[PDB]
Amino acid sequence: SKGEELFTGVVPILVELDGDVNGHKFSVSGEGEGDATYGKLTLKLICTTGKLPVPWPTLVTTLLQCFARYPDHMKQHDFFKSAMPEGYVQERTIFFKDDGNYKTRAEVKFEGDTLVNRIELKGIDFKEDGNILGHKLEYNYNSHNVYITADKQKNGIKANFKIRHNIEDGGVQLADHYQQNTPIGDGPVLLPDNHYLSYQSALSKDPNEKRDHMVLLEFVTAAGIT
Ligand SMILES: [Zn+2]
Repeated sequence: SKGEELFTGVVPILVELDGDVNGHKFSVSGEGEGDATYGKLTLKLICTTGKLPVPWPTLVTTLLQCFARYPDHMKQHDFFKSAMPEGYVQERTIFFKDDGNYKTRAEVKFEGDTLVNRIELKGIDFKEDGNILGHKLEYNYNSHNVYITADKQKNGIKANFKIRHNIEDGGVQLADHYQQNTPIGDGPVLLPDNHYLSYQSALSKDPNEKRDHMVLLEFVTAAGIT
């Protein structure tokens, strides 16, 4: 099982994100582990530049779908593991309704025994007292299904999905996600049948940590084979 063998145990994870939203620069550094057997991802993400100038929930989708649990019946549809260890590029555009947009490029690959995600994020067209730069989003997260389809012509996959962020005063901030993933290698990859990834996301704090940070626990399971 090419790539899948790399994910049979607990894999250490490093995340490094360099961000600029409306000219406000920030870096995020993350450490944790992934246990694909259980679809389990645990990360502690730290803003190393001081105060994060956007809400932590707006970066959850950006901050390792190779840790999704594909049931045994669906192992032929797992593109993300098939691209390893050479890895893949994930690009997203995220449009916040009635606000700005994020454009992200991430390179997901192994460095020795460690799965690394090097991410660059650029945000433009935000309102200074909107929900994002105004910090008006709740520190919580809704379950959602991500529909995956083959992009046969780009030897990869695509996905589009809607995230609803809870606004403090009540109401929801829509974030429309458009995603493409392409392998880094010329190694063969699995191009899947349509399916979805079911996400459950839990956000918390390390009570001992004084820097601006997010503890992220997520469980991701492939489904949607009719
Ligand atoms: Zn088929």
